[PDB]
Amino acid sequence: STLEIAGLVRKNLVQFGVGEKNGSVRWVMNALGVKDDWLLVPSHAYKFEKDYEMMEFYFNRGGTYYSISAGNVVIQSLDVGAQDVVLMKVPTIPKFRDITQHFIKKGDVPRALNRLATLVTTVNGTPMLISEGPLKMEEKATYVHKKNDGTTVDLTVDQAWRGKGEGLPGMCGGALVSSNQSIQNAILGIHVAGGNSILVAKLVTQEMFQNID
Ligand SMILES: *CC(=O)N[C@H](C(=O)N[C@@H](Cc1ccccc1)C(N)=O)C(C)C
Repeated sequence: STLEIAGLVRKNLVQFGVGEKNGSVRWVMNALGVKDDWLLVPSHAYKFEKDYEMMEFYFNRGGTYYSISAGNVVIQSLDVGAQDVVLMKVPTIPKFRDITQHFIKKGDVPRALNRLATLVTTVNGTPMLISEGPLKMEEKATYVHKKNDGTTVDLTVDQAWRGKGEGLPGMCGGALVSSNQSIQNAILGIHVAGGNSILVAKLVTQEMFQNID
């Protein structure tokens, strides 16, 4: 069921933020733990930050804020090319139950298309279940996002799910869960962009997780 997989996801979902070691943490979005001390994180969560010298990355896992210096982080790529979502290790993080196998197999991708799906996320504290779909897919495209005073955010994302939907900023980093019960309501990828009633998630497959250990 969708709920069952939403279940697994919620337990592994954390808030991701940036801040100085002894300063205010600025929560930017979500990150999803996948096993051990490894999480999936949209590169956009820190990629436009200015100062890496004194930037710690924060993860809120059960009301406690665990952290690691950007200078000390071990970051692993999911596949070749682009890199909009990476794998990050946070050695002091309370370990996640391995949900790697709930991730869709590359050859199963066509089974998620043209079905609805559910974006399982958080908006400051509050977890939500946002309906989307039916899902489309694009090898390459440039997508609209949120920032209203100096510069908007359009993102060229490769291998991306796109689903009609209405969301809110802060949703990025949440996981997309297929309603297709024949592929076990597989996690399809990570939400990376939301604008114009379209929701975009980078595809993340079971296979990409072979490159961590
Ligand atoms: C797509 C996305 O997540 N955008 C970010 C955003 O606007 N975040 C929220 C705050 C937040 C933090 C942690 C968990 C959920 C929500 C916000 N209204 O600033 C953006 C920072 C890229």
